[PDB]
Amino acid sequence: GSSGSSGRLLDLENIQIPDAPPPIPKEPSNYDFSGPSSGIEGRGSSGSSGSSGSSGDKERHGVAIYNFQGSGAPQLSLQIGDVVRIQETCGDWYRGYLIKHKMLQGIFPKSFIHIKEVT
Repeated sequence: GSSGSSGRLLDLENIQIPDAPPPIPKEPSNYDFSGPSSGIEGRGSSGSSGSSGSSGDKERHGVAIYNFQGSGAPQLSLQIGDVVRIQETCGDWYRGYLIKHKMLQGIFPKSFIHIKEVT
């Protein structure tokens, strides 16, 4: 085998994060979702059935690095040090929910989500 030189040996590990987070990007174009017409959310209706078999149980593990403050869906709030279950990915925004608190679901900027790939 053949290997070159290295240069990633320190005593204070710390991700290469900037002093401050960049200006959140612009919302993605008219989403291309698909399902039952949404509107009776306030009224309330049971029925959260979907994937029956094994369509694709391969989600992405991310972590919030910057404190995001939203107002309401589809916008979702996030807190640094929080992990979310990434299901889909549109434009410059992710689609999922807070694993710790599923009670809240929506989208968020990818620039705020740290995709962990330790595997």
